[PDB]
Amino acid sequence: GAMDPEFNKAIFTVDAKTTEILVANDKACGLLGYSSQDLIGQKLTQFFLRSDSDVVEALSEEHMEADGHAAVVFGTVVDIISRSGEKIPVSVWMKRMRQERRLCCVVVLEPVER
Repeated sequence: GAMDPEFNKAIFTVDAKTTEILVANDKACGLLGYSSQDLIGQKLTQFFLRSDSDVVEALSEEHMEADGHAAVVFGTVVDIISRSGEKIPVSVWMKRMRQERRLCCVVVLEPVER
């Protein structure tokens, strides 16, 4: 409890095909305000930079979406928003690291200067 992996490691495990957050730990959940049983079935992006459109866009081709844009991005230090709304800038990095037998997309949110 003096680093990050146990301090407040925002770990969101999802599928790479359609996403859908499989489960989340007591750290990541703490970051926003969900949990493996409170955010499951939905998409992490729903609780990041605009829960209306941006979520459905960033979940597509990913990256800038338009290559060289700042409209919808979810794989870099961006400004996210929690269920309660905090619009706090954090670092986001999505990558397929698997977890069982399917390419599992993982996202780790790290508070800036925190």
